[PDB]
Amino acid sequence: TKGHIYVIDDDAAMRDSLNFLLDSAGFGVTLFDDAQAFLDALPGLSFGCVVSDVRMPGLDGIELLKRMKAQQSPFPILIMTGHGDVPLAVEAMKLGAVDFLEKPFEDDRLTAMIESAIRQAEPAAKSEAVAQDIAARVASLSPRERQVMEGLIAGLSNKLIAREYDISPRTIEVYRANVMTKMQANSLSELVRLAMRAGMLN
Ligand SMILES: [Mg+2]
Repeated sequence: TKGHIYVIDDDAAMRDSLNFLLDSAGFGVTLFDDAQAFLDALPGLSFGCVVSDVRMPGLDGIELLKRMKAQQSPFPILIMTGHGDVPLAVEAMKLGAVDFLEKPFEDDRLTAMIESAIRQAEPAAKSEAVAQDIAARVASLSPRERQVMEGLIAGLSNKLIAREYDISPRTIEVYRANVMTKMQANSLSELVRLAMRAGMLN
């Protein structure tokens, strides 16, 4: 499939149009006629592009952009607006929507817009996937390796790590080697970067 689209709109006419033009274009589709049906589903939705009514009851463009950011979703979001509501869509753009379409619109404008939005959002998809794995790599260290790693990324030398965590200075190099291989880090430098993505530096 060419991408999956989650459509949110209380107008059955719109849901039916979009389901048609998107299927006839090769995308998968899930329709939500109800705001909390979409929210209830969001934490186990796989990656896809959201196409939402800018004035969905309960979940307008601003409201949706805030809940998507709060749930830290990398799903790109397109906003469907009527001409009178474009000021509202603009506020959704300032909160990170990818684009908006004012109604009526041509189908190929929307499909083009969807392809582009999916292409632009896949780096942050892959990024959050990598942050997931990094967290798993951290979780897998032994408590002594977690100690050495905390030290290294805090900037401590071999001896300061050794007297802070009370470890023979002759074995730091060894827990460091184990940390590096389990973190798949090629240098202190990269180990600290991995730590930052993991949120162990704040
Ligand atoms: Mg509506």
